[PDB]
Amino acid sequence: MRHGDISSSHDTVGIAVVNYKMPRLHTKAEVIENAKKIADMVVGMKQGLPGMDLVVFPEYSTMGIMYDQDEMFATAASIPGEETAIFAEACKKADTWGVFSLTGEKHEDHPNKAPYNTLVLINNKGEIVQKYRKIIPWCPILGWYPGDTTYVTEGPKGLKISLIVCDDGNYPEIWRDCAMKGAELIVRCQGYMYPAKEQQIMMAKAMAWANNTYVAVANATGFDGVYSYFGHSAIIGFDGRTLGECGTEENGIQYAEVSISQIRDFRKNAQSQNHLFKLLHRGYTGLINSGEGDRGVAECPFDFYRTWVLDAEKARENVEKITRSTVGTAECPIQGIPNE
Amino acid sequence: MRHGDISSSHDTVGIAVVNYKMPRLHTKAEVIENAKKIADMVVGMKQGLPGMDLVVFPEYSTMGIMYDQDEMFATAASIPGEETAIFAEACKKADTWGVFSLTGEKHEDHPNKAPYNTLVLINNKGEIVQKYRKIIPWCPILGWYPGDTTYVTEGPKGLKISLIVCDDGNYPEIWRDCAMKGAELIVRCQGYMYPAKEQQIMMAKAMAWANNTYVAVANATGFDGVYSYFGHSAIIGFDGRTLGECGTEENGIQYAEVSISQIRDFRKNAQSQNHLFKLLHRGYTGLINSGEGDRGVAECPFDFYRTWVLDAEKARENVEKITRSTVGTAECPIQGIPNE
Amino acid sequence: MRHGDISSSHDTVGIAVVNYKMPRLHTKAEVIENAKKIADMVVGMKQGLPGMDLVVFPEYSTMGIMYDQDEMFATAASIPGEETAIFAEACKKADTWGVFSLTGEKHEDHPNKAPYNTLVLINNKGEIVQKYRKIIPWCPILGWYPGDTTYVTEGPKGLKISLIVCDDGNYPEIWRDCAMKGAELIVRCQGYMYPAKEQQIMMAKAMAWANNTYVAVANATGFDGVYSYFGHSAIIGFDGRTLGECGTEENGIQYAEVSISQIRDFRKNAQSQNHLFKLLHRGYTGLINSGEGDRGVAECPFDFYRTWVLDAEKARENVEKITRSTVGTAECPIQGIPNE
Amino acid sequence: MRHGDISSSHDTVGIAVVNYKMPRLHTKAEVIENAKKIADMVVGMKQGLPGMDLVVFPEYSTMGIMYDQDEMFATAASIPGEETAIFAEACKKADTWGVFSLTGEKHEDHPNKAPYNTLVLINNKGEIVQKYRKIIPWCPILGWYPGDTTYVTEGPKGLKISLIVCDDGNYPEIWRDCAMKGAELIVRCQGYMYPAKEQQIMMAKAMAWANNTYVAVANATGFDGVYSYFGHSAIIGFDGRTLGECGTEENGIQYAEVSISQIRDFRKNAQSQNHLFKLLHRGYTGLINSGEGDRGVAECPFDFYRTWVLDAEKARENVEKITRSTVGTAECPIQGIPNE
Amino acid sequence: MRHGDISSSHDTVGIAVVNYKMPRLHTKAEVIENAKKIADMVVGMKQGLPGMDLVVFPEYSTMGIMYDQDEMFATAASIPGEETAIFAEACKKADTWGVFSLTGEKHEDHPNKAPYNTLVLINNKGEIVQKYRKIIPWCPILGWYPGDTTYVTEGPKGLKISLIVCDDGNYPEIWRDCAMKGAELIVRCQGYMYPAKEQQIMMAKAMAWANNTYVAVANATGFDGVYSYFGHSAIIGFDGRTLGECGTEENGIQYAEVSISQIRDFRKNAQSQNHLFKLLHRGYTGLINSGEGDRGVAECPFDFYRTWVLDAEKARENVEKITRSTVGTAECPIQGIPNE
Amino acid sequence: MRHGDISSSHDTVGIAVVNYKMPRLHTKAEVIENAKKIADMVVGMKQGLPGMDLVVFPEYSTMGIMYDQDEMFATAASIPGEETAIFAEACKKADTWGVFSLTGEKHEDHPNKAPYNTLVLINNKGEIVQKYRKIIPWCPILGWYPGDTTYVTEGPKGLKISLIVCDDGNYPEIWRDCAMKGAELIVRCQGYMYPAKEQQIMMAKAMAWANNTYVAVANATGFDGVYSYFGHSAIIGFDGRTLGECGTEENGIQYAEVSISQIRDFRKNAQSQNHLFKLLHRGYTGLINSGEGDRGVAECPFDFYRTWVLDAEKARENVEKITRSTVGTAECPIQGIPNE
Ligand SMILES: [Cl-]
Ligand SMILES: [Cl-]
Ligand SMILES: [Cl-]
Ligand SMILES: [Cl-]
Ligand SMILES: [Cl-]
Ligand SMILES: [Cl-]
Repeated sequence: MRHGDISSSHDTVGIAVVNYKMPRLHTKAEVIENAKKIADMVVGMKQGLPGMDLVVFPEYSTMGIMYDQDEMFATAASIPGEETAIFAEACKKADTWGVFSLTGEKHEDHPNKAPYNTLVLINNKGEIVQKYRKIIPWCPILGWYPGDTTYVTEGPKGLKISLIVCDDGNYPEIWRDCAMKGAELIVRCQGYMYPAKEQQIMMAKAMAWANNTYVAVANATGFDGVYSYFGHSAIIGFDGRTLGECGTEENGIQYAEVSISQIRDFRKNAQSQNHLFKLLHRGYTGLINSGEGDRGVAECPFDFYRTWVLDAEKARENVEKITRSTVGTAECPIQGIPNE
Repeated sequence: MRHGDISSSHDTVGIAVVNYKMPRLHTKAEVIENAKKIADMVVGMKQGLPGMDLVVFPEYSTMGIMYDQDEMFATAASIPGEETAIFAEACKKADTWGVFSLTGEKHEDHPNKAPYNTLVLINNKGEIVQKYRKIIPWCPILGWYPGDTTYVTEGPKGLKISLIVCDDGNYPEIWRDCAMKGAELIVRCQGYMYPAKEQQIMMAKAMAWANNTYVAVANATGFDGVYSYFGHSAIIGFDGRTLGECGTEENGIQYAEVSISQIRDFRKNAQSQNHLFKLLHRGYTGLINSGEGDRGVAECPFDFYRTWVLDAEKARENVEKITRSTVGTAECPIQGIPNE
Repeated sequence: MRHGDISSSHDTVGIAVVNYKMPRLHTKAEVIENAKKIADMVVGMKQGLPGMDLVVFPEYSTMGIMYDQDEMFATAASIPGEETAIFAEACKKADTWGVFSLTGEKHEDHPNKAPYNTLVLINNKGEIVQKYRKIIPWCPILGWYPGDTTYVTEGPKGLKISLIVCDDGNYPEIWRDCAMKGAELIVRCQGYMYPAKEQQIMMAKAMAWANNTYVAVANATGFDGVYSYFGHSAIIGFDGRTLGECGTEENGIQYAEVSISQIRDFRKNAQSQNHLFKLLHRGYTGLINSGEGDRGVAECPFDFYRTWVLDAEKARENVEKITRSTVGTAECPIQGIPNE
Repeated sequence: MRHGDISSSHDTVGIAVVNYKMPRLHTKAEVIENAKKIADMVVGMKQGLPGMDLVVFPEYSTMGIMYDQDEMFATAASIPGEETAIFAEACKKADTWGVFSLTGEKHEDHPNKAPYNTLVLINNKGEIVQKYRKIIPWCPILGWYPGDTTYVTEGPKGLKISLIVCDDGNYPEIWRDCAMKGAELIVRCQGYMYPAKEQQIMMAKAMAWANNTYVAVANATGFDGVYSYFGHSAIIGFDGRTLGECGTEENGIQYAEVSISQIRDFRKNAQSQNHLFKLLHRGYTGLINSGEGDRGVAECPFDFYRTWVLDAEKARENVEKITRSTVGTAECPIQGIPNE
Repeated sequence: MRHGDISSSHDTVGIAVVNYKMPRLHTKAEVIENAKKIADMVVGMKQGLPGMDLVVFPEYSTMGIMYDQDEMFATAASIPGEETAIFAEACKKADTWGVFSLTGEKHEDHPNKAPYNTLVLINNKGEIVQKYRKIIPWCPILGWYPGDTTYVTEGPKGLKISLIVCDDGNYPEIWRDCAMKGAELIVRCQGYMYPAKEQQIMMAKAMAWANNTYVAVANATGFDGVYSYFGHSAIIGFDGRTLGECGTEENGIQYAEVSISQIRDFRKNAQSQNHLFKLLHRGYTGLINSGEGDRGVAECPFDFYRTWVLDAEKARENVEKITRSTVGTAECPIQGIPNE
Repeated sequence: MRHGDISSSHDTVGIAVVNYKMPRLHTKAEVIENAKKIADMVVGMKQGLPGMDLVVFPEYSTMGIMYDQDEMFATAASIPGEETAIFAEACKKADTWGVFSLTGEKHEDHPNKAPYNTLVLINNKGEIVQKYRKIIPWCPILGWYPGDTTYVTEGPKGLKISLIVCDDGNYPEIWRDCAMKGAELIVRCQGYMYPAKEQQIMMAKAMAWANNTYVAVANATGFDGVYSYFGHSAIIGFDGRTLGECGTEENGIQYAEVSISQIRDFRKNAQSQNHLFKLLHRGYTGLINSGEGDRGVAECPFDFYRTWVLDAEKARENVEKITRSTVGTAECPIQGIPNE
């Protein structure tokens, strides 16, 4: 957990995040060309960052956002496929792991159901070791089929990695779920458009803190014909403190070293802000002093999670009373999204 | 949701938070004296803040932290009791609601089990309308009996209020639970000691954003013989933007107006960052476009919450593998907290 | 007055500001081409921002700065004209209002007097509803004919709008004049070049506060052969707090919702910082308590404004004693600007 | 215009501002005692700040705020009087000029009309050289009789000084009026209570910039039984950049050197942001190039100032349409302030 | 190198810094009383910070600044002496190391030469393991005899510690000298008075970075009759990033864990910003590629250091040409300091 | 020392720094083309900045970084040469001085030894008045032959200028060496790649403060195939306060006026933070009061500098014990850099 050098050591994973300029693309040929630009970029970056072990690209960095439905379907990728092979070769050549974005990935029922929005983790031998499908697509504007699972994978030097996408990160639950599965680094890849710049910068830091996890964020930049993306790719410590952070600049890069031994030492020996431990051992001191055992309390005391787990339809109904009953709102209509 | 005036209108609740200097007290008489100081403060503040509808004091503002066990037991309060009556009279006189701290509140089995750490919400008629017992005590150093429930109460002008305490706020789950019950304001009362100053400032803002809720934070200041408390009491909008924030100064005050109609308009008509709505309607656009209904997906896709709810002992075991198996650590021992 | 969503409601106006990359243009054909780029941008942005009601472009976004006098004269626009029609069509297609820049607009005595520097407000039916000519051109370098009037126009959802340009905003008087005419939003369009970046960011916020008005700022970006423009387009609340702010990035966008009912509620019920009210009712409490009526004092107590209004030549003379007597300075000469 | 040393030179005025802890006083004897505390403070400070030429204390630093009317009347000062003599002796002993606050100063019709809220500038020989009565009292809560005039006085080393008070500074007009009279330093003395902390920090800087003037701000700190005062006393350059700024700490001090020759060189040779010059020579380049003389335009183009000057009752009526017609509001009533 | 917990592990040293309120004292008895207050504070702090291994107090925290010469001489301490014994007992009781300030420490020729300004490092057995005498007293106002040596001592858990005082830290040379002797933590104890607040906050961070060293800063707070001290005690990583930082509050505390293994891993394996290594191996890549050996260049290429080392009188003369020839300046005279 | 205008006066030097987009070049023809782009830029900038006296470009702005050895050798420049003539003509035409970068400059033994990394200062008559060869190349990645000397040259209006390059600035020694030679402005030209953005922003400010010198920094921007450069070109006062600072934007510009008389007045009359004076007159007050002369102490009390000067091999050995013995590290190998 240290910032400012280009090296890495046996204890540190060298992580690079990229403020990748958002592509504005329309065909499969243009996607492949851009995929090769990304590959070239990986290779060049390793020349300057000899400590690089992990390189992270934004959601949508490969295809851009395919606003047109037909083009979306025409350019949806197979995993493994040609794009991923192009990425894998860069990872082998530069001897790094990498996180790349396929937007879309063909649905099992392609072309009759919406593509997933997917991330892969590729190791330094070119192997896909994690494929993550976004669980919370950025509705209403974006139309991806939602995925249903998080994953933890052993990464460079044994660092445990989970991947999440853009909108996912607004939801504390996903960051929790990954850390509780053992994630030591949560990588948030995004094409996070203005407006919500300061809110997203803060969310990543707060989530690093709340889940005692390293966080790496690669966000897109530039204007793509619809959205302007605000950059601020960052790597953040498990103590909530930013390691390094980009600005809004096109193809900015940040690079930081995250210590394996430091996070494991913290998760073992931290007390007051060992949040993962403490959530499941509530009031341990109190119970000890009251003659009630030395484990604290594990039971979930939050009715919302309990209802959600046992009766999601009831939890949905409850939330519709507080918000609205239809996915759309007549005060700000959107074609294809129903309201009233 | 507006900052800088001393007024309030029929649409706004005037909220004041206090950077109350932490008391260093030892007897029941000294607690009562301090309670009367708080009452005097409420009355005086209303003279300057004619728009005040809600006044918020820090956790421990009444008793200080009773580090000595015997003194803890001797000064633990009854609710309703003498302290709360002293507070109620100030609320009636100044025609405001208030949030006060009783640390401890006598356990049902007093003096044979540890006191709770409690907050009350008192209305402008002197009535206790919410009593909240802290669910996540600040273990290891602090020895309160944990509570088990959140509450939502109709507050000034109909504003829905939930109370939480200090350490509670590090845990996104509680902020979620309150908002999902309908809370429009979550009041976090704390005696949050250094070191974790920047992390706590950020957490409150991130939680306001993530749960589309007003947040008010009253934190203690000063040095009490053990801890130095970092202030930065604040009121924060439901869009994640700070309204006003104190520094570390003793008996600082902040004051902001939070609009009833604005939060209800937002929760109704917000789309991209309607996080409460969106969590329980995932991928609605995608499902619509894939011919699968217009509600998105409600089902909880996070194995951690599911395991926690169905088998808390398993979730505890899982977390002990990632952290440690005993509440204490031999590398940083604490008397009465077991380790190895 | 809320930030982070892409929606808008019946109570909120959805405002988008653009960090438009400064053009480097030379002919009428190139201006028309760029005008069409702006139009395309409006249409695309509305696809991503369904709540957009008002889109704002920088001063000079259409023509760039025509440094060459001949090119300036050759490209000066008629209002209404071809450029404005191109903008109007985008406003109708995207169903938004827009603020566009014509630099120059032909003088009544074109080509024998310098063009104005002009802004139009175009409604969602394509109609020009306000034409503002800059009152304080950025002398010495820029040679526009000064305009002489501010305007207030009923905008989207009834929101009262005044337009001002760049250098204008350094002068508190203009922001006052607009608010005193009833403006609820002052839109400051600029091609504000480095150096004065932090000063201009602050001025906008201070003016929002001092005049209890929403403020929207669209500033140019990039290097155009002469100047580098610093971006930091922003929307700011009537309480002085930034809603969202761009960085220095080319074609950044910010978007915020400004509440109609909130500003009207504030201007009605604010007391201590109701600056518009208080300026013309000075010392009301004091006069009441002194038995002198319940209106305070309205009379202007500032000799400078009085002299300026009654004898501008005297006020000019006075200022020349404090500064210098000629528009130019021999220590930093500029061709065509006299000194000594 | 330079920060960080304790010295001063023949070109620089050494200015010290004090975050003076707000007194809570009730009698004339207690005022006199506190006045002597201030005197002792001046003398001690000069021991540490050998470059000190000007020392600035907060509004209300002498009396506190006399909330009780009877006590207000009983403690209202004569100028010159006993308090001012106590201050004068400190100024002679420490060989500095000073700015002190008398709240109240007896009205000509004392005790039958409300006291003024007054500031004096005392030179290093003990002489009162400026007496300023606040033009815009902080209504509604504060009940001072409004003054009607600004002043410019030759200060230490010839530096031209104007004094203003607290609420005054929210109004750009007063800062303008002083600078237009020749002020090179505007001293803003305040007991500026929370809430409006960030807004006031920004206002001072913006006013320094807009009026090409040094600004010094001394603000009170602490809690006085009613209000908490936020400190952030500061000295600011004529270019809008802070020299030094206090935090919220009780009896903080800041100290900066402001160059005489630098402001005079700037006001003479600045061009693009010579705001005082440019306001009264609008569009000079344009008029030159259009064959219309080389002075630009002086005429006031802002209808609000013109109406205010010629018909203040009309300007008042106009503003009541935009805000409200009575000084009070039934939604937030205050005893003695009428509404409906 | 991690922030926010109260624990420490076998790899981390738990460092606490104190924003100790500056005493205003006059006699030996009052010094002893205050020394006991400090001791009580250490003991209490350890109760809250079970990970504390090192506690740091400000320069002057024991005596205050003895402005009066006679009182200075009367209260100058012996080391070891009564004060240090009082500190040692607290260190043994709380099982921590500590850094305390003796101002003055008796000169070998006491009372005929000025006292030193001294710091001790006391281990957890009560033993004085380092005594540092300030090399660069804060002339002109402060009159301590200058010391002549830095020291490195093995501290808690083997962490190498050097101590420096206040004004010392403005001079990059001292931070270099300590790190080059092997210091892994440089502790800067100060009573750093306003004005130079932001400059000192930055200096510490820059020095941490430039010398790849942990830095801990304990600075005094409050007003002592002469100076106001600005706090902002901090612990900073060897990568230049702040761990935690106090504000200006009286008796604030910060606490951070600094990893032994992380700094040693960095100093071993860092490349691009291994500043200690690189200073003495300049241009290694270039020399390798030019066929000139694989060590780079060690020779000091800076004529100033060379002249300083070989002929300090010449280096002094040189600097007097650039600044002034006498220690005093007639433009800002100080009694006892000669000028002209 | 003032920010925000485009003018300059007889007392001020108008300095412009450029966030020049890093070139990606391969041949001598492409270098010459880019050199002409820089020239065109200088000329255009002067049109907008009539006060410009000094224009500063980033290290590598002319050639980019020639990563390929053969291309490095093929494009290495002669000084004076064709590139410098192209720059000189721009300086004469725009009547400014300029700082340009030749990377490489041919070694005396070209092409058999690595090129230098060089900066020139060109006066407004086209004359090269300073040629600086980088003393601390950015090893390991960059392979320039190290230079061995700093220089001070009389610049525009007599302002004394020293030039330094990129990595140089991490080392306080060089900034000292220049100031001690009389430098009043140190110009740091850089192509400072991410990661170390915040550290470099801070270093420049800290060095301005520590050496009582103006500092100007021109840093490259953009991505060049290997590195992303973080901009934040800046001009900084001799008091450590930023005048103006760019962001990360391509071809940003900043411009500030630095006063000749202000720095000379400060270096003459500053006392407490006259760091250049004080370093060589330590403890002057103390020695005076102890009867030991009125000059303080000049002798260098830092063993590291003494050893470095007398025995650089010993100082190298010492540092290798603290860091590592070989220029390379087996944990992060780099081809051509030896380790183990
Ligand atoms: Cl999505
Ligand atoms: Cl607790
Ligand atoms: Cl203009
Ligand atoms: Cl008032
Ligand atoms: Cl000293
Ligand atoms: Cl280099």
